[PDB]
Amino acid sequence: TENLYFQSMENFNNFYILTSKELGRGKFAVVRQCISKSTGQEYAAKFLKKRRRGQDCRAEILHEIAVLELAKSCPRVINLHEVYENTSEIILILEYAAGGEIFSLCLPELAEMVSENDVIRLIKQILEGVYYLHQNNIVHLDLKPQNILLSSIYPLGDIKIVDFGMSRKIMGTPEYLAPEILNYDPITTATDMWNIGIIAYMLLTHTSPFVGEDNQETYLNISQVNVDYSEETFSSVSQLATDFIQSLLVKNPEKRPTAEICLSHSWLQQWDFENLFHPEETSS
Ligand SMILES: CSc1ccc(-c2cc3ncnc(SCC(=O)O)c3s2)cc1
Repeated sequence: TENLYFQSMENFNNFYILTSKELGRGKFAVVRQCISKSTGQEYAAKFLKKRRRGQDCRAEILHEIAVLELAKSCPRVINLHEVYENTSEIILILEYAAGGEIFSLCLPELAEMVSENDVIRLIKQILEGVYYLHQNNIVHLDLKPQNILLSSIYPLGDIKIVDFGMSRKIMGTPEYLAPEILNYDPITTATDMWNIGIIAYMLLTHTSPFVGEDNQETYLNISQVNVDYSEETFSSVSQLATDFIQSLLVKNPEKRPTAEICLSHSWLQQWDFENLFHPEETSS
C-alpha cells in the first residue's frame, strides 16, 4: 500500500553505477561509493531502510533529509546531491568525502604524520560546522570521530560532518556519550561540545579518553569525568591544547563554552607565516 516519494530506482541505476569500494560503514545503513555515468563524478550512496526494529522510519528519514537540506550552504557539513527511493530504502546521494574518517588519524596503529598545526586546523573546521548547526538549533548528538570525514588525506583535506540520524532541536556508542545523556538530563548544544573535546583528545593522544575494560567502567569514567591527563600521555601536547580539551570535558554541561567561544580560544589563534602581518605600530 505504501507510495514512493523520491526519484525511482530505475532512474538511480540509469544515472549511477555502484563501485566495488568498501567504505567500512554500518551493515544496517549501507554506504557505497557510486559514480555518475554522465560526468564520472564520485558520490556516496547511503541506503536507509524505511523499516527498522519493527518501526516505520520514513518520517525520521524525511526529517534527516530536511536537516541536510538546511545545512547545504555549510561546507563543513556533507552536501546532499539527490534522493532516490525503492520499496524498502531511501537512498541519499551524498558528496563523497574521499579521505574517509577522521578516526583513522586517532589510531594507536598509526605512527603519525599529524602535527598540532593540522589538529588545530581540523578542530577549527569542526567548530565552524558545529557553530553553524547550533546557530540553526540543530544538535548532532553523534559526533564520534567516525562521523567526521575528510575530503582527502594526501594531502590532508577538509572536514565533512556526517550522519544526522540522531540530530534534534533545542543508545549511541558508550565511550562517546556525554554525562547529561547518561542522566537523561535534557538535550543541549553542550553535548556536541563534549564530543569536540573527545575528538581533540583522540587526535592529540591517539587514545580514547573514557573507554574502559567494559561498559560499566566506561560509564564510571564518563559520569566521574575520570580522564588521563598524566605527564606521560601529555608530554608532547601543548598546554593550550590541554586547556581547550579541559574546558570541554567537564561534567556540568552549562560550564562548557559554546562553539563560538571555542573559536576564539588562544589554541586556535595562528598566523599563516606566508602572509604579511600588519602590526599595531603603523609606519606613519
Ligand atoms: C576505507 S577508505 C574510505 C574512504 C571514504 C569513505 C567515505 C566517504 C563518504 N562520503 C560521504 N558519506 C560517507 S558516510 C555517510 C553516513 O555514514 O551517513 C562516506 S564514508 C570511507 C572509507
